[PDB]
Amino acid sequence: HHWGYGKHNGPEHWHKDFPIAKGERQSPVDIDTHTAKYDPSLKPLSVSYDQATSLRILNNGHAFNVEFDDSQDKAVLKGGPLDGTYRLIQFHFHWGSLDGQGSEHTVDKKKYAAELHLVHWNTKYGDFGKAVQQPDGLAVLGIFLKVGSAKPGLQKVVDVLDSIKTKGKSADFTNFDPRGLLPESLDYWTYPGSLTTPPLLECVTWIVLKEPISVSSEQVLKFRKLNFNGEGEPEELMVDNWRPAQPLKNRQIKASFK
Ligand SMILES: NS(=O)(=O)c1c(F)c(F)c(SCCO)c(F)c1N[C@H]1CCc2ccccc21
Repeated sequence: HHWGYGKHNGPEHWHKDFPIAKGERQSPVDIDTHTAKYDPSLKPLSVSYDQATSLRILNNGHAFNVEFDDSQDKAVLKGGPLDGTYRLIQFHFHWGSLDGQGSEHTVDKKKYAAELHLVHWNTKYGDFGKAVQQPDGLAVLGIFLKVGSAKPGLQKVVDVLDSIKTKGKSADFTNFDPRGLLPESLDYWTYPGSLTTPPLLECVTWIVLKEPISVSSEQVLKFRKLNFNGEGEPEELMVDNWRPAQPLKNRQIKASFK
């Protein structure tokens, strides 16, 4: 009886195994755009994905992860609200059963069809496992997806999904360039939070871009053919793998713009 996104193990239950689910800096949150404070001290985000080395794509039973070899100084996030360098380890998405839901963060209560999370760990802690034990261990760049025009740089992901339909499946996934998933603008909101999945550790500086990318209905439809079950088990479509917005508590969301 492990955690998930089904009818009886979802976000509302997670606190029983992971009591920080009710903690002081949980994610996601609703971004009240009127209340977010412009901070002229925030720096442009520096996203340096020029040397990124993807390796593999994995169906982990909750989402799929596109993995990067993070053993060298290659794909890094810095600037913005960050002190120091954070190295890209993987990206994944959260999405809905319908175009009208799927994002984890919301913007003035608006839900997007999906949300991309590029996960980075602070190199001052040496590797990801030690970083997640620290309050400044991770930086997650969140990007909203809306349904409209196709995102060409997404299609190589979408096309491999048939090979990783079910939980535990992986496939080689080299030479994938995450720059093709970025929107035009790097304007962002930022706040201190957590992983949005168990173990819900309070280790994340969130950086959520204001500009959503567009993907086509056909692309998101392919995400929704994935399965949460393993091979040889009854089909459980991988949809609605998002945690709802959590209490903001004693936090301020800062804006890099306007
Ligand atoms: N979505 S997240 O921002 O809270 C997250 C992280 F912040 C992470 F650091 C990690 S580990 C990244 C290194 O393998 C995640 F797996 C996930 N999430 C993955 C892992 C479990 C899960 C379930 C549903 C969608 C995605 C995922």
